[PDB]
Amino acid sequence: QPSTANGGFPSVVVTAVTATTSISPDIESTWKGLLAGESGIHALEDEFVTKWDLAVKIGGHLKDPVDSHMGRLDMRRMSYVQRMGKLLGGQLWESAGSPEVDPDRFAVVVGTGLGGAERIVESYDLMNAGGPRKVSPLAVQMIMPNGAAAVIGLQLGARAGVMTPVSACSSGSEAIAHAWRQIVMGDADVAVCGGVEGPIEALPIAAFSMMRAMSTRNDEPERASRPFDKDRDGFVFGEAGALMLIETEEHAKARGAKPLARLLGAGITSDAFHMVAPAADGVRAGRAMTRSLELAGLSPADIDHVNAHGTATPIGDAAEANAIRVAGCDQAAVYAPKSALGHSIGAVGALESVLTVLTLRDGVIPPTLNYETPDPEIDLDVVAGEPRYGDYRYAVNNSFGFGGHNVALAFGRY
Amino acid sequence: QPSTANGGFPSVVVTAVTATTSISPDIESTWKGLLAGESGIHALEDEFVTKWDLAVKIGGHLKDPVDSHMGRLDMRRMSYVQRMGKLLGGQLWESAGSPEVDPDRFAVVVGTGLGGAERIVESYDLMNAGGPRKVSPLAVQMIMPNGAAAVIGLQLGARAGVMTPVSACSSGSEAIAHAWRQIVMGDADVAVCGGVEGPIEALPIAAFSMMRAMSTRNDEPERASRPFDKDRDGFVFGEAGALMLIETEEHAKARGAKPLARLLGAGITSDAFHMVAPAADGVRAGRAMTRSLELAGLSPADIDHVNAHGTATPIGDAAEANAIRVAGCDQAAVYAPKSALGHSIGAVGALESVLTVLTLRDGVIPPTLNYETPDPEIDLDVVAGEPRYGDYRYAVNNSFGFGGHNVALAFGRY
Ligand SMILES: [Cl-]
Ligand SMILES: [Cl-]
Ligand code: NA
Ligand code: NA
Repeated sequence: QPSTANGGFPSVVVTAVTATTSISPDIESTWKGLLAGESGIHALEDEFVTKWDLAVKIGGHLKDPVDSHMGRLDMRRMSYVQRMGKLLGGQLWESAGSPEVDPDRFAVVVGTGLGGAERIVESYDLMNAGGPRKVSPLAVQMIMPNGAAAVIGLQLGARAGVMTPVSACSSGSEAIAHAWRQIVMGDADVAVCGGVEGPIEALPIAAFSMMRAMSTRNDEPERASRPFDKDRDGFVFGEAGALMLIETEEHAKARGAKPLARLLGAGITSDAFHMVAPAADGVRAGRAMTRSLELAGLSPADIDHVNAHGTATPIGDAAEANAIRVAGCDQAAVYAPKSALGHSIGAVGALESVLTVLTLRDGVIPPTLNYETPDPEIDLDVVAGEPRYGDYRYAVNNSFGFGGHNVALAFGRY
Repeated sequence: QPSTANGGFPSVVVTAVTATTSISPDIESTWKGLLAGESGIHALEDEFVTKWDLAVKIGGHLKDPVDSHMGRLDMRRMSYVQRMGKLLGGQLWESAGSPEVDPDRFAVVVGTGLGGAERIVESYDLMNAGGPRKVSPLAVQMIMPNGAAAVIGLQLGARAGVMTPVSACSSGSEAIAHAWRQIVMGDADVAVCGGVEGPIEALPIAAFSMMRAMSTRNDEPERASRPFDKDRDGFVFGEAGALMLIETEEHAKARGAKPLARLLGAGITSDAFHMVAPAADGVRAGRAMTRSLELAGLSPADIDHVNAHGTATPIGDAAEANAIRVAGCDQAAVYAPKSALGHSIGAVGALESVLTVLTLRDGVIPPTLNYETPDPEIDLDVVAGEPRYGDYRYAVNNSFGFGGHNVALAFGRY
């Protein structure tokens, strides 16, 4: 049985990371802000909040809007997530030293949750005004959900596959999983992978608010997202996009790249329980964690840290606590970054994978914000109050998305 | 180096197939119709054709509309592709003998190209009339593009992963590729996989017509789709959805299932050349074919049959001819089923994978319709005139989708 530990899979390392968040456009500044206890969540100033008198009046827009970096041409021929992908793809490649890699061994896997939905809705209009020949001959390349991965693959020259997984909140983690598979099966030696997602808008707020999935603690926006806290009342949206560069350790060594961490294994399972709610028993979600350990060659006792999915919904956090127990990982130090960064559906698993890498690199876990009253049904070791410095050797990042899509990624310190 | 031939990968067999097409809701009736030279392509009677005076006035609607099988409840809580997935998923399971499988070893991978786009556009309206609290609390489960795979996984009880790849015309083939990977890596023993796509509508016709990608031979609808013919003038839309059941040969034998064919290997590459046009040299597309042979343990000389992507665009067919040469497969007997069934983006690679299986099972390739004048730049052995009966031992199904996403699937006779 091949595993990373027994050499049956090639060693795969993370060599570069990039992200834009509600705290900062600079991932190292986001990290410093997280360690300092900062929140990206604020009162929403968007006109659509007062227009609709939305029950949710809080969220985290990007600190640095993507389109402040976009000229008129890009604004007209790319969807938002394509522009985000172009921005992050170029930043990542620069952070990696702009390496010259073999295109035929270079893959791109970028997930999204909702996708380029704004250009589809926009293409109807204009046609209803000027007919079919009005429709921008660029419409096809802006409307389909693989558009962001396609842009990045074309931008960076990836000819070993350009893939887009769609699994709601787990899309960005699942993308990293498939990139890892593409390398360990021998199809690629290097891959850009992660997730992108559109900005906070009225329709997603209304759709998820109508499920009672979202916090309405509008008076104290920074205190609203309370993963695993007894007083939690749902998730908060916080915008993000994130990409990482992974490659075989041999490929990194050959080009002088310094690894930030090891990507050791990935598990993908499904609840087949409900179209939006997670299974209360946490069993299939825990088994995604177990599968990542099997492929890494690790035991539950090796796992020092879990970067929780931790959305702060009542049922979601309870399910994940059961999952962590099922996987034998309930002695791990737990961080719930959505406490500070909010939920970004298709991007957030990639963002949290980057955070897991930084936790292993720096030996420190930021505090879970607003964790003030342990929930009795949640008996987890949640890092809180101030950063916990620790000898974290191995970690699992969880992403358990709406629909029961479970992705767990196993990382190790380099 | 593991291969299927050397036992490094477990043997994987196709045990059941289902499809709905412009010829028939019954895959075996579609097959008989193809062999008889039937076309699913007709004059479009939709009001939107005359409303917009579209340049394209032809296409193939499903012979049996999905919603003729859908009650009021399903019509209101599922997107079209979710309803198609539910219909095909139930038909497939019945054709397989309704087996009781281990949920924890059962995966679902279903691709789509455009997805549940109609429910997103629909959710804006109603909110603009009655506000956020009007928005159907079922909106979330109807709007995201993983919705069809989620429905099928919940319907059939798949707990070893529920995945949705998005790669335009290659999505349905890529789904089968990822399902094969999920089994040969040990994550599942059985998987339902394929692709689904919405019906012919005005906006897709206008978007692809504006690229000059579509035939306008409106006077003779059945003669319009002419893959590899000198007089071809673009593709024709033909609706479809298709799923197959794959499982380890040991799993099939244990439950008494009779395999229809073997799924031996899958290659996924990318052109990184252009956002919609394929690379003229066919090199990366050919390498997807080569990769499928490497993983199967086959040589180009083993390939008796290629089920071409064959859209009938001028540049697409020329690129694919180069790809088949690059892969060393230009002595294979070539079929282009879009000649009779048209193009169904996210579903069509799955449909053509089913057809490849039937070709191997029955030792016969249907005629490529409208192939009357070989193109000098296309020197391929295209089956035409009447079905060619032959000793087909191994075959490759190609899907080379817009954006340069190349998927090749290697199948063998059982
Ligand atoms: Cl602590
Ligand atoms: Cl012939
Ligand atoms: Na996480
Ligand atoms: Na084909």
